[PDB]
Amino acid sequence: MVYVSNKYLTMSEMKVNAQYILNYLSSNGWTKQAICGMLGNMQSESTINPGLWQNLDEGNTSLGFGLVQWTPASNYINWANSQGLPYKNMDSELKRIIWEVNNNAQWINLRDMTFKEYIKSTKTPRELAMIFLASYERPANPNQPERGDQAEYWYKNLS
Ligand SMILES: CC(=O)N[C@@H]1[C@@H](O)[C@H](O[C@@H]2O[C@H](CO)[C@@H](O[C@@H]3O[C@H](CO)[C@@H](O)[C@H](O)[C@H]3NC(C)=O)[C@H](O)[C@H]2NC(C)=O)[C@@H](CO)O[C@H]1O
Repeated sequence: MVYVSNKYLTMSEMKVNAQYILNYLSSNGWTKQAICGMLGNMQSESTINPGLWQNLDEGNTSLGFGLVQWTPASNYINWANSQGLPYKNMDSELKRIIWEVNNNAQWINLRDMTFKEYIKSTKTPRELAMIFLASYERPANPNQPERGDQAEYWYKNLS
């Protein structure tokens, strides 16, 4: 059970999606800390909603889409379509992220941590949140310390 829509999720809805992501990525070798660091980012990017377009502007593939706001959305949608995966889909977006770690895509090593190091890390959810922000997401505004608060929130409130 996941929420997938072009709408901002409430805290209760985010919690359903966040637990799902943690279970999925744990089976693929990620630590809870690394997952929560990423979740703290996804909350700011999309309210952890695989269906969400930047500005709620549905169909604008030049802008952000999905959990992490792939920008341009075509960076992800092109891949899903080429891979025969439905683009508007939780698992499809998690598969992209796994694909990125395996092929060293998306990540720029600005904090002397590689993507492969990140996913195995037991640094705090706040620190990993800030690393994922700087290395993977890289939005026009880099000052979003709330992503670390959010990471810790998910670390505390999920299993
Ligand atoms: C208005 C705004 O902030 N929009 C946000 C997007 O900027 C942000 O997506 C990220 O955008 C940056 C800058 O375009 C991307 O980094 C660039 O990536 C290319 C590789 O294709 C590289 O050549 C550049 O060096 C690099 N620039 C910088 C400054 O790092 C980055 O890949 C985008 N991130 C993702 C996940 O696609 C998204 C996500 O934070 O949010 C929009 O709101």
